[PDB]
Amino acid sequence: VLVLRGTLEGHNGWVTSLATSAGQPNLLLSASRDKTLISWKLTGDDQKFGVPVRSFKGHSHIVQDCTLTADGAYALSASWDKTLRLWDVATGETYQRFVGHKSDVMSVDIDKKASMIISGSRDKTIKVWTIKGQCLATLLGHNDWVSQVRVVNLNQFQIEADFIGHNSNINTLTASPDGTLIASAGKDGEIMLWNLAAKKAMYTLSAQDEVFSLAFSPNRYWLAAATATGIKVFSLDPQYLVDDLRPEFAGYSKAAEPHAVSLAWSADGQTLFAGYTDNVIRVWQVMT
Amino acid sequence: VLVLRGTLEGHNGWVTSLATSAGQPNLLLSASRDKTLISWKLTGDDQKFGVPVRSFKGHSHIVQDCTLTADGAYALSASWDKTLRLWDVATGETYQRFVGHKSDVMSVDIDKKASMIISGSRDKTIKVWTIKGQCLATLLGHNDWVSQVRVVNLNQFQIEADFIGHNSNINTLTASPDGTLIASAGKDGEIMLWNLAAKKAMYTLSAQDEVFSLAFSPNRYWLAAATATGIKVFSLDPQYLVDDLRPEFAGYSKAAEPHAVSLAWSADGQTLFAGYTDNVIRVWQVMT
Repeated sequence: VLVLRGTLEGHNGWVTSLATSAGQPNLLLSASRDKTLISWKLTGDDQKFGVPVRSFKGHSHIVQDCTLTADGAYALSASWDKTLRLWDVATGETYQRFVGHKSDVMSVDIDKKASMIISGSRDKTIKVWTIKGQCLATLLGHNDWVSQVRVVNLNQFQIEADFIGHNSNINTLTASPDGTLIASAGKDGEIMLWNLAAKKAMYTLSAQDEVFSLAFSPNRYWLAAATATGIKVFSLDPQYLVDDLRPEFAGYSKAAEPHAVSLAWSADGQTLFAGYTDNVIRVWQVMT
Repeated sequence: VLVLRGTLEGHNGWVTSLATSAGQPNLLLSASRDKTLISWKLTGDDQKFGVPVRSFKGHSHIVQDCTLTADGAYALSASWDKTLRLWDVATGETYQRFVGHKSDVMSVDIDKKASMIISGSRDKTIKVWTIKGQCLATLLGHNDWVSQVRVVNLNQFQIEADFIGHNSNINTLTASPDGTLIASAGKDGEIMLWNLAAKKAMYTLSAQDEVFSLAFSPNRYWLAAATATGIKVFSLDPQYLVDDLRPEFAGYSKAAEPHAVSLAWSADGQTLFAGYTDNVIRVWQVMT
């Protein structure tokens, strides 16, 4: 029961990624093919749901993914300039850029205690980092496989990657908040799921249309998935489909509607953000 | 209280590595800079402690390390031809060679259930393998670090590397049988220890002389270490030194005695094997 609360209109390229922290529910973050991130301050509202608070103009190329620390203090960008900048949300100053990859960076991650960085490049190259910008890991999986890479100044540390694969799995992933469950996009909306603990494949889903981003709800037991069709939201138990957030694109072709490309749940699984192929973030709310 | 039981006299280059399986205590395995492994059948004895049972003549270059399955069925070689052969101990037929590395392979490993292979190259490149010869992992650490890479036809699997490092740590490692503890050779016999579970560095040892191989006893609570000085055997609790197996090299210089380069404990921590810089395996026994 998601309802379209409004549209943050900021970027000049696809909103490629959304970020939201449990720290500051006050705040949203977005990357875009405009080489910039934008901090958003959200304010209770009908119109003007959220507001442009700050831009971060560092990368020479597309930012492909962003994410905030657990407190919301620091923002993190992954880019097609193959850089990873770290920013102070409050200032927009980069802290130390990660220089490792030779291929378009494509994801980013931080351990819960905010000391370790898990980059994911386009060539499926993983990399792990000290917050300083020192590269330690450069783990590289076999293309026919997906790879969830967790952790748990230090001179001591411990990592653990998980490896499930399928010849089709098109490198579009995400894991449960408690990282117990993970889903991966094959093609044609085949959404292979998987249970981490149970060490075996729970039953695949079907979006029947090309997928673009997956996003478990922290609160609900829902997966959410972008699509050229629009944003499908599944429940898992029962395994029914909760919604197809399909905007009424005001006079696009039936078939040329801009689509979502990035999802994000409010800190509290009561609000859903989506960047689109029209430089816009649409917002929905689970309503009573 | 180790005593020199005898000398297996087989190879034509350094015995670079020893292998022994819980499966067949009947059996010992050795690699050498002679491009060969040798299965040994051990028979109760004074003279002729062990016997040349079979040679395996595959690699084009030095085998750097060997090891047997837990049952003793299959032998595994890591080589400076950058190959990893898998053999049938009983025949000497290679099964499927691992073709991955570009640098001298230097270690080898199998998960307890004999399905997964953890190669370790000289450039500190790790690699993980299907018993078939398919490469999945190619994890690469930062030279100033050491890396213990564990696991736990499959389309599902899970790995977990641990990373401790030190600018000096000279890439000469081994872990407790129950992989709870690991030691690493710095230079000048600095034997940095570490507790895996306890996530912190227990107190380093000192061999005071260049180290060559480490080897926990399955049975005892001893670490064993090669040296240009000879093979030092520590206990840990108490942290006293149990022995310096220093052969009476019959008329080498004081300072040009051939030294050990590879260690191995009998299945039952009651016998210790050592390959040497003289193409010979010396054997000691903890005696009553």
